[PDB]
Amino acid sequence: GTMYYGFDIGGTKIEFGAFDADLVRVARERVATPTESYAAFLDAIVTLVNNADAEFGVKGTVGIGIPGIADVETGKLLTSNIPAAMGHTLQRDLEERLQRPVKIENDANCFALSEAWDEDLRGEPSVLGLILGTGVGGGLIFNGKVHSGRANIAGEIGHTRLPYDALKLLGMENAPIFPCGCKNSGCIDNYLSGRGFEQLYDHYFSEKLSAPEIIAHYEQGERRAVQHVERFMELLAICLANIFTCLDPHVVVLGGGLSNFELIYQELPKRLPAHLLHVAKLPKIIKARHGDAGGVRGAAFLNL
Amino acid sequence: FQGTMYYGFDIGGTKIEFGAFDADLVRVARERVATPTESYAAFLDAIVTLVNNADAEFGVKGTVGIGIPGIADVETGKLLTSNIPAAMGHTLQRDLEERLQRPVKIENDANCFALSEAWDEDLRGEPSVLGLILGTGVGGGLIFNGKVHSGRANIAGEIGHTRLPYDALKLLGMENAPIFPCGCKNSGCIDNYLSGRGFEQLYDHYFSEKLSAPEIIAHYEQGERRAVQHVERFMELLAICLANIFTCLDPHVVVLGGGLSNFELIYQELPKRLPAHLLHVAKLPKIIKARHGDAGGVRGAAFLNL
Ligand SMILES: Nc1ncnc2c1ncn2[C@@H]1O[C@H](COP(=O)(O)OP(=O)(O)O)[C@@H](O)[C@H]1O
Ligand SMILES: Nc1ncnc2c1ncn2[C@@H]1O[C@H](COP(=O)(O)OP(=O)(O)O)[C@@H](O)[C@H]1O
Ligand SMILES: CC(=O)N[C@@H]1[C@@H](O)[C@H](O)[C@@H](CO)O[C@@H]1O
Ligand SMILES: CC(=O)N[C@@H]1[C@@H](O)[C@H](O)[C@@H](CO)O[C@@H]1O
Ligand SMILES: [K+]
Ligand SMILES: [K+]
Ligand SMILES: [Zn+2]
Ligand SMILES: [Zn+2]
Ligand SMILES: [Zn+2]
Repeated sequence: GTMYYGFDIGGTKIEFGAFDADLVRVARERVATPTESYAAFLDAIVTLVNNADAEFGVKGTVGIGIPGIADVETGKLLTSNIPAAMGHTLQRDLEERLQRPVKIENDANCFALSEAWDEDLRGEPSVLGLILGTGVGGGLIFNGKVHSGRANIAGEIGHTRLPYDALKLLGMENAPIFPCGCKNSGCIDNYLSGRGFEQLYDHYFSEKLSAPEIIAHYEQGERRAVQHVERFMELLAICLANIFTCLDPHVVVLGGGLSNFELIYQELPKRLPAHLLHVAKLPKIIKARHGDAGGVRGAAFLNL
Repeated sequence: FQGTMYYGFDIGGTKIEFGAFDADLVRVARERVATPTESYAAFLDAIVTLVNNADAEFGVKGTVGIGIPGIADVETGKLLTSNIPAAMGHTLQRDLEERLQRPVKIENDANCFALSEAWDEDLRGEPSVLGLILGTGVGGGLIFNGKVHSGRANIAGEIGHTRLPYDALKLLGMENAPIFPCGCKNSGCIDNYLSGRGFEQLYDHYFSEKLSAPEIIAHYEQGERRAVQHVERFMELLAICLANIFTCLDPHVVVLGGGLSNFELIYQELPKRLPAHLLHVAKLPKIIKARHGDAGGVRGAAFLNL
C-alpha cells in the first residue's frame, strides 16, 4: 500500500514514473538531463519527487537508475556521460533533500531486472540487458537475480576496449580511438551507443548527423549512410560476439535510443555466427518488451 | 559394502587424470595415463579401462564425471576440443554411456575447476567466483551464488576466445603486435597470449628461442635481460586483459589454476597493475591461487554427480 517512484537517468534524458500499490503506472514524466550543473541535476530529481508527492498526497519511495556506478565504499558517482554528477554522493545528497531513504542502482541493471521479470523470460537461466543510448551498459541476470558484482561494476561492457577484430575492421593503426568519460580510450561505450554510431559517421564522413538522420539517409539508400551502416552492423556483431563468448547469455534484450534501429534485429543473427565459436548457438535477441519504461520500472521496484 | 563411489576425469592434451572418491568424498584412487592423441577408439579405451579397473578394485559401479577443455555442443553432444584431437567432433557422452552402461556427465575443465574451488567453505557463500585456468589455454568458470553459469550453449567463461583488447594491442606495438592464430580458427584470441603456452609464444616471438615457461621464469629470477623484459611485458599484458574481463564480470573472488598459476609473481603484480586499467571506482577482487592444487578439475568432475 504505497506509491513507488522510479527514475531512469540517461546521458540526455531523465524518465520518471510513479506506480501505485497495485503497481499500475499512474505518473509519467520526462525532462532533459542537466549535464553541466550538479545543482541543476539535483533540482530536476527533487522537483519530480516533490511534484508527484503534491499530486498524490503521499511521500513516494525513491529508486533511481543512474548511467554509471556509485562507489561501493564512498557512494561517489562515476557517470562517464554525465560530467555534472561525477564524484558526487548522490544517494546521500538526495536523502538529505527528500528526507527519506533513496536506493541507487545502475540503469542497465534496472532495465535488465524489469525485462527479465517478464512472464516470457521467467525461467530463463540468464538474461543480458543491453542499453545502447548515450553510452553502452549491461545488466546481468542469472536465474532471475542481478549480479551487481564486487564493486557495482558487473555488466560495464561499455568500458571494455575494442577487441582486435573490431580494430581490424576500423583500420587498425588508422582506426578512430575515441576518448572516454571514464578517462580511458577506445572503450566501446563510444562506438556502439547511439552517440558512438554518430561519432563513427562523423569520423569517416566529416558531418555531424544524428543517429535518426543517418538511419533515414540509410533508408533512402544514400551511399555514405549505407557504407556507415554496413561498418556499424559488422562492428556491433564483432563486439557482441566477443562479449557473448565470455557471457554466453540465454536472452539478450536491447534498450536505449539505438534499440529502435530495427535493422539490428535482422542483421545481428546473420553476422554473429562468423565471430562466435563453431558450436555456439545464438541467444534469443529481442527488443525491450517494456518499451522505454524498463529502467523506470526496475528502479521503482527496487523498493518492492 | 564400499558404498557409492564418484569417479572424476580431468582430460588434458597429454595426460588423463582419474580420481575415485568414496561416499565421504575422500579421494581413494588416483591414476594417470597418457591421453591417446590419434585414435578415438584408443581414447575411449583409456577412459573405459580406468572406470572398469576401479569398479573391479572397489566392487562397485562408480558414477562418471568428465572435465575436458572445449565444449560439448548443447544440441548434438559433439565435442569442440582442439587440444584433444582424438575426441574432436565425437559424441563423447553418448559413446561412453554405451560402453559403461551408465549415465556420464561432461563438463568444461574450467567450469569443473571453478565448481570445486568455489565449493570450499570459504568460497561457498561468495556472491560470485571466477575460476581462471592459465595452462595450454585460457579458460574460465563462472559461479554466481554458488551455481555454475554454463551458458546458452556451454560457452560461458570462454574468455580464451575473446580477442586481444585495444589497450593490449597498444602495449604489444599495434600493427607490429604478434597476432597468433588460434585453435578455434580465429586470430588474436587471448588463449594464445595469457596461457603458459602464450607466455612461451610471446617470449619466442620477441627473442627467437623456444624456451619453456619455467626456463624463462628461472632466467627472470637471475635477472637476465630478455626474461626481465618479457616478464614486465607479460605482467602488464595480463593486467590489461584481466582488467577488461573484470570490468565486464566484476567477480568477488578470482581463483587461478593451471601450470602458469605457479608463477608466484602474478599474485604480487596483478593487484599493483590492475587499478590503472580498471574503472576509477573499481575495487580489486580477492585473487588467490587454487586451494586444491592440480586436483580441482578431477574433483569438480567427480562431484558433478553429487
Ligand atoms: N528512434 C531512434 N532511432 C535511432 N537512434 C535513436 C532513436 N532515438 C534516439 N536515438 C539515439 O540514441 C541516443 C540517445 O540514447 P537514449 O537511450 O535516448 O538516451 P540517453 O542519452 O539518456 O542514454 C542518441 O544517439 C539518439 O540519437
Ligand atoms: N611450475 C610452473 N611454473 C610456470 N609455468 C608452468 C609450471 N608448470 C607448468 N607450467 C606451464 O603451464 C603450461 C602447461 O599447462 P598445464 O596446466 O600443465 O596443462 P594443460 O596442457 O592440460 O593445460 C606450459 O606452458 C608449462 O610450461
Ligand atoms: C562508468 C559509466 O559511466 N558507465 C555507464 C553505464 O553504467 C551505463 O549503463 C551506460 C548506459 O547508460 O553508460 C555508461 O557506460
Ligand atoms: C574452445 C576451446 O577449446 N576452449 C578451451 C577452453 O574450453 C578451456 O577451458 C581452456 C583452458 O583449458 O582452453 C581453451 O581455451
Ligand atoms: K551494469
Ligand atoms: K568455461
Ligand atoms: Zn571508458
Ligand atoms: Zn580462439
Ligand atoms: Zn635455460
